[PDB]
Amino acid sequence: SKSVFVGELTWKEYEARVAAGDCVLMLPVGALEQHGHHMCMNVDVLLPTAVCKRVAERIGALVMPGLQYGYKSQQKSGGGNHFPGTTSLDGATLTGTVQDIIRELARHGARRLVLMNGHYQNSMFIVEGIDLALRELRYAGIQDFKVVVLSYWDFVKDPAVIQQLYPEGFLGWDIEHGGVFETSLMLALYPDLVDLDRVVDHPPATFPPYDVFPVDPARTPAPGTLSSAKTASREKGELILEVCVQGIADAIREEFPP
Amino acid sequence: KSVFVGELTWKEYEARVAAGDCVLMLPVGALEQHGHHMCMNVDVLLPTAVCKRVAERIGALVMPGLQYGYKSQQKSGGGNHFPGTTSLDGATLTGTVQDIIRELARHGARRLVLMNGHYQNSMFIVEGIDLALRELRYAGIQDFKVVVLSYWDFVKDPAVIQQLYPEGFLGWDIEHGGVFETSLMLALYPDLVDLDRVVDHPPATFPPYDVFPVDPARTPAPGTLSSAKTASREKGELILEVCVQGIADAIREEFPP
Amino acid sequence: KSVFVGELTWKEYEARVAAGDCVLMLPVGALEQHGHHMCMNVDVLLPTAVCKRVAERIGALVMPGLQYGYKSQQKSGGGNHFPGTTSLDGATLTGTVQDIIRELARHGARRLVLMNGHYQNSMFIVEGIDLALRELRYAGIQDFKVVVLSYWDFVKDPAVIQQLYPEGFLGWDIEHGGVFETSLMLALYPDLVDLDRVVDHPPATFPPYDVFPVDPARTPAPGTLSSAKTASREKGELILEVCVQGIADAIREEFPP
Amino acid sequence: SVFVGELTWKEYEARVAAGDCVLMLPVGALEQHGHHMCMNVDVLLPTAVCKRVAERIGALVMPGLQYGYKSQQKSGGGNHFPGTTSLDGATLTGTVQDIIRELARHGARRLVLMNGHYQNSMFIVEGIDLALRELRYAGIQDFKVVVLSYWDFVKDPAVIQQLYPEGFLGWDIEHGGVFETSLMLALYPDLVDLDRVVDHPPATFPPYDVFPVDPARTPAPGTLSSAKTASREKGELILEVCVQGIADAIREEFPP
Amino acid sequence: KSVFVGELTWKEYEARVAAGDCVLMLPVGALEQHGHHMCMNVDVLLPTAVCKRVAERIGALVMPGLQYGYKSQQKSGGGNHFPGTTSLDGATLTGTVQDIIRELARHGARRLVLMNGHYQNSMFIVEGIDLALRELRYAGIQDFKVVVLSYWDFVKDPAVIQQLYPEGFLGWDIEHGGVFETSLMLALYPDLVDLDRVVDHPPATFPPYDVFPVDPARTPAPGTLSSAKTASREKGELILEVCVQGIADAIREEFPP
Amino acid sequence: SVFVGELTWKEYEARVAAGDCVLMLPVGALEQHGHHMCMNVDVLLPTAVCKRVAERIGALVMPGLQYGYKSQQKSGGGNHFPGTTSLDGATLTGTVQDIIRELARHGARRLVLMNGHYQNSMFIVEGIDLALRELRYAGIQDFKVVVLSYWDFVKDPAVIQQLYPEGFLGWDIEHGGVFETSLMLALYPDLVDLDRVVDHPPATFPPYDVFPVDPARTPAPGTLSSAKTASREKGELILEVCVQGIADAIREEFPP
Ligand SMILES: [Cl-]
Ligand SMILES: [Cl-]
Ligand SMILES: [Cl-]
Ligand SMILES: [Cl-]
Ligand SMILES: [Cl-]
Ligand SMILES: [Cl-]
Ligand SMILES: [Zn+2]
Ligand SMILES: [Zn+2]
Ligand SMILES: [Zn+2]
Ligand SMILES: [Zn+2]
Ligand SMILES: [Zn+2]
Ligand SMILES: [Zn+2]
Ligand SMILES: [Zn+2]
Ligand SMILES: [Zn+2]
Ligand SMILES: [Zn+2]
Ligand SMILES: [Zn+2]
Ligand SMILES: [Zn+2]
Ligand SMILES: [Zn+2]
Repeated sequence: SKSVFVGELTWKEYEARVAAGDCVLMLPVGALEQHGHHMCMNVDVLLPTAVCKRVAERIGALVMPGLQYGYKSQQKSGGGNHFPGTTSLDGATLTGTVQDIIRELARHGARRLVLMNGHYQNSMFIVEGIDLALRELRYAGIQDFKVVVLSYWDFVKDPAVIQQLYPEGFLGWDIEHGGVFETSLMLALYPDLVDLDRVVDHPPATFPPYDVFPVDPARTPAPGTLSSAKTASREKGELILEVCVQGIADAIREEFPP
Repeated sequence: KSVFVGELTWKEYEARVAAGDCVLMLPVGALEQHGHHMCMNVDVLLPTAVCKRVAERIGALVMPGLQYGYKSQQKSGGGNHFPGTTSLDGATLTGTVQDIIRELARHGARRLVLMNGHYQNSMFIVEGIDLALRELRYAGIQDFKVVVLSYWDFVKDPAVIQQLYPEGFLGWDIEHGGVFETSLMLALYPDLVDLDRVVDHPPATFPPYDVFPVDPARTPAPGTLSSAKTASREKGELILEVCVQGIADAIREEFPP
Repeated sequence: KSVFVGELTWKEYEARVAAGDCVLMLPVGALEQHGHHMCMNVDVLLPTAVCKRVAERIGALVMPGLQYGYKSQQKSGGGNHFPGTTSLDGATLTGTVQDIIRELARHGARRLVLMNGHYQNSMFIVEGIDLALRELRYAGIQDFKVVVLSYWDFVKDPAVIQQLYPEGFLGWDIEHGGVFETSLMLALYPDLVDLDRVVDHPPATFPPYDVFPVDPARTPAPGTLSSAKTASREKGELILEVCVQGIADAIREEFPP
Repeated sequence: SVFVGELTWKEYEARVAAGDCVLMLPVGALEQHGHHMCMNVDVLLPTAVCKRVAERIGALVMPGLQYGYKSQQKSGGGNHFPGTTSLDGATLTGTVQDIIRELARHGARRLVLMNGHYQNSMFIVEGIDLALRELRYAGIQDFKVVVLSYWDFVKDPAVIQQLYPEGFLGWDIEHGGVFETSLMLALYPDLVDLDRVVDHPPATFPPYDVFPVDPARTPAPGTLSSAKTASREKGELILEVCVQGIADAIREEFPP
Repeated sequence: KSVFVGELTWKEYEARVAAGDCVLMLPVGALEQHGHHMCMNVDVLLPTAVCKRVAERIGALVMPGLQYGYKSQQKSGGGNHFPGTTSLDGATLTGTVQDIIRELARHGARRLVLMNGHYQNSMFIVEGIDLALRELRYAGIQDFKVVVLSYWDFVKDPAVIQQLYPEGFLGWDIEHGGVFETSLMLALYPDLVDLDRVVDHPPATFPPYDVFPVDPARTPAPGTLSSAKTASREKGELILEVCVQGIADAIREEFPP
Repeated sequence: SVFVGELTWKEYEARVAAGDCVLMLPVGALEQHGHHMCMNVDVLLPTAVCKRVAERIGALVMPGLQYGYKSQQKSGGGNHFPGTTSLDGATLTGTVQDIIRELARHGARRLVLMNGHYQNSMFIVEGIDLALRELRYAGIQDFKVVVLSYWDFVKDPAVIQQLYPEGFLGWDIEHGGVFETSLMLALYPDLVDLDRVVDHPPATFPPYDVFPVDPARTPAPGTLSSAKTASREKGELILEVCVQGIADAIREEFPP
């Protein structure tokens, strides 16, 4: 059935799109991770997938089934992998998954992929998956496969937007786990999966300039959040979404011209 | 408030695991061609839909499904040479299963059902289970129990088979994108099926061995191993009934409250 | 001369592959418990005997067999909890098949038959074949052909099944250390079988799912899934000729001179 | 000596026998650093910082990892450059894992990993997690690890302004810039020829990455920022700031 | 009554292991070219022959041998460029040894003798042992002991060496398909040897370094590194008794009741 | 400088641009060497030999590998000694493999691997094979590798009689003995305290190995033979013989 999601297409519909010779494919990469007492744990898959869908509808791309499990949650950016519910993969597993998928897409005749990450710690493993796959493609005689990797939040860098989102100053994505940014998007996209009343208020989380292992539960706010989402809103969610969708769409048109 | 783990907050999940008798379910599928008439995420949709109903019926939680599975085999899945089909190497599937089990044990969970919806996944899901349990044993854990199954194995009653194929069954090794799955999809996701696109062809026959590289000439052009022309919502509802009931009973038997 | 590669000098082997259409055969077995009446190397002995005879009949050569195979499954071979059974992890068996194919391709060989004698080996043998062919492709080789088979799949004639099981045939999984293998052993290695130790118990019945860790209480104590009481040298010789004939014909078809 | 490689096994054994010995492991890379610096800067710098920290707190420094993870365009220029010799992530993770396993066997239980190569981080972390998982299966849960990239200890605004009068722009476009070149000028003056620096505006990248890496998107010299204003004085400043801060972090994480 | 684990039922193996002090022996060889006069499974045949005799004298059990070994190196086996030679990657061999030790420990065995018959295998067997022992420690097992040995290292007595090479020994480096092995073969498997085919060329001379890719011209065309012209059944029986006696005593020493 | 780590990528690129440049990679280990020597001996010696050889033939030396494969009892004392820090075989193999892959990406096609740790051999060899296999898949078949253990070049009876009057015995029993100790005295005199040598008779082992390692089977000092008769003079003889032998071998295998 006609859709922007590859999973909803028959192989003939998929084949027809790739036969175009310039088809863009998008792959959401998330995680199953705790997101405080106010949001569900599949946030990292829901948000990038929602972004991909909208971008795909505007530029005419297709969206691959997203990767539901990501790399281990880090303390200073995701709370820590000691919370229950958070289910993480080892680095080699996530890399191997990205690598196999690129190898397969190349077999289909696809040559354009956008990897949209929604989980802070996935980046380097996604990157190693790309490198290893491109290496194999070369051995197979393929050097025209192009890949763009990005975390959708990096497109929200406009001062005017930042001020709107954070009237009291932005302290970097360093502590934006389950905070204003993600809660806003969820309020605008999946309100039934958020209960702002369960939001535990507390000052931003601050850590020294180093990490300790084993992780020290005490150095992470009990709720699992690194900053309060008390000021999150549907309107903020709407602004962030249009900003990301438009930025990413224009980025793709630039990198993958017809 | 659903049965999906991904839709709970960690506090809600922790509370469930806290009962000490909580049962977790994990669908393992694949992105694979399913003829001209069906979408490619059938192997994820069906076991996920079965897990949801079983979980609702017995009080279990459902983990996010594995969207990508093992390579497609010709004598059961047409072959991994079709476009769209996106398969992982066996080591990657095994490692994914193994990692998930390790994490569940860490949560304190000790009961897991793995519901496969893609033929070739089985042995790789099994190696994952074995490697994870060996690992849990090294960590001093030996009370984690796992039940693994392919939902179609629960459709054995002849009376049932009689109604689905009132002409003769030929085995789950000829039913790729045929009456069985198509009927389930018509009952569960009619918008993802278009019976008017079905390529009605005779059943495909294979010798008692496999050839590599896969020879495309030995698979029906549409990718199906048999015709889904006689598929229907009613057959789908019959199958669903049977699967949910049988699997639900099996879990009550293996994981008593 | 001999059909076993191991018993040839490199010069003879080289001359054989130099013909450009030489067929090679590799038996893949296992060291697994086979009840109170049979030895544990059955899974290697049988496929090797079949390859030997098939190879001699059609002019192929046989590679040293793989003595260790994948983990024994409960509903297939009793379970990997038994003493004696010595299994490899999936990646290990896969890597072995993959390395051997790579080497054969280096020799100039382009035709291989993998004959499995242990139920659970299949998928790992398949993954080994796939990863090998992927590599050969990177090396610019796409003319290497492989045929994988389990020798018991050629015994599918109702007339033969009837002569073997008048009372009825349940399947290949429940045939662990039963009439089939014991009959072949009586005709091939009678000194390694003792019918007097056979435990004549009813056929093992299993639910449509697997439980892990394996529960010993669910597998017949002797390790067999069905009685080999009615086994015989006569049945064994019938099985052997059907298997050798069928496999030799398949090879001649897949690998014409 | 504070370096393990310069001790006999008996001297090393005696030190760890104290029961509270802290070991340090520099993790660098062989990577291009512009026309003005040699390629082993990522090894030299953390090793120099470790040596000085160890001398002040009584720790030991392990031989440094000479090879690190693949250089990334937006933070290191890209792995398409000559000279840069990178390991696959699994190779680096495994090396870190093996070393931690061996140290646990010696009886050591305190390790500080000082990274000097940006992209090494996530792979050093995985190496730590896999090793600790192993140590747990072995019945060891008292092995503690502190991991850090020495440049993160330079966060005091007073210091930043003295290093960057015009302003600062994150440790991304720093590759081969002021920070590193200034340290080399103070520690290894003969391995840096500032006269060969190629002045150019700080590299700007869009909020995404492209593979295969496009050579045209990295400044020709391989630097992401100009080292023109780097100096020995800035070097001495950075050095003392990092040595003191890290020495104190270690005292708190690993009290005697 | 046999000493081969493969020829026992699982109940027989279980009794021997449960009896305690059971010593298992595992031959590790290779499929490798051995000149114009010998077959290619020599490296499996010899250590297996030695294990058999030792096990019969000391009451040990011998496991199915590893048929494929590590890549052949020029300065010791001619080079992995010859046809017939079928080598495994190091990790595959290491993993196979690790898996078997893990399983023997599960059976309850705690004593193992790895008898190597292929020069290049040694370090990969060692890593296998180490990775396996590390794993056993995680499992709480620290009383599993392993002895690894190349059977030729037991032929050290000057007297014996004089009777074998009256012209002067020259180390095992240049001893491939030469007098030592060809003699053991004449005494154990004369059928697989044909001295008439021996190429009496002088010992191979190599520089103190190795080159890759291997240069074919630096290895004697026959594949042997020394002539086996002076090999004899007599020499074979001498070496055999020497190795058997030495290995037997060594085992009694390392594995006391 | 002959050290790649000391060159800028521009310098390195120019040298490789010649199209006949020879690279050399020292492969060592962090391993106990008795009571009289430091533990980085296996890295220091091959690196020292490479430096001298490279200066004579105009080659370049890559950063050496600091950690090698596990120490074996009958040749290195045993991996049970404190201080010895070994990698698993897969890790060392992967390291060699990755480096070769990168040198190929550079355009280099000539590599000399100089092993200074007895137990590294087979894993270095497997790394090379895996690398060449992969290079073949990339359409590259003109990459040539020479592997060697520097001690294999001291084969002249005249040199041996001169080094071991009372008789030689074999590299397997040489761990921390006269050979390595003499080289250290001539090259790194500050890292060796001959006065700490334990003068015990050569070690004797049966023709087999036992695992787990039995500590009682290794001389207590960790040495397999006495270095009491080691000297700076002997070291200079060894060094010149090795340097000249390797230099000439490299000329024959990698002709100008
Ligand atoms: Cl996050
Ligand atoms: Cl299917
Ligand atoms: Cl079976
Ligand atoms: Cl950097
Ligand atoms: Cl040999
Ligand atoms: Cl040594
Ligand atoms: Zn999130
Ligand atoms: Zn996240
Ligand atoms: Zn399906
Ligand atoms: Zn499927
Ligand atoms: Zn069997
Ligand atoms: Zn079996
Ligand atoms: Zn740097
Ligand atoms: Zn760097
Ligand atoms: Zn041999
Ligand atoms: Zn050999
Ligand atoms: Zn040494
Ligand atoms: Zn050493």
